[PDB]
Amino acid sequence: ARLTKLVNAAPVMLFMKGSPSEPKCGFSRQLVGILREHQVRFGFFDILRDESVRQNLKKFSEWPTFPQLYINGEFQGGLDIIKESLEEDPDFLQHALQS
Repeated sequence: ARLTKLVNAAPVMLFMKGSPSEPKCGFSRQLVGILREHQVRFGFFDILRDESVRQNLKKFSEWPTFPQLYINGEFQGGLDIIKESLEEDPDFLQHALQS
């Protein structure tokens, strides 16, 4: 419930290390970069803030690492999967927001 409300805090929600302006990992920084470059406006949460949320989100999404991107409450991938998704569909981020 805690996690559902968090992953749905914004239509696009990025779970990352650090914040978008002060990232604390290279993959966090690159995935921020990709969202900005597509003019995507997004919420975020710094999973460094709380081990419980950090570990439980991995259980939640069934994905072992961060960052983790959610769109409309659905898990979309980490960096490498978002990049592959964009290779397939340059308009991936658009398409994933559609209802």
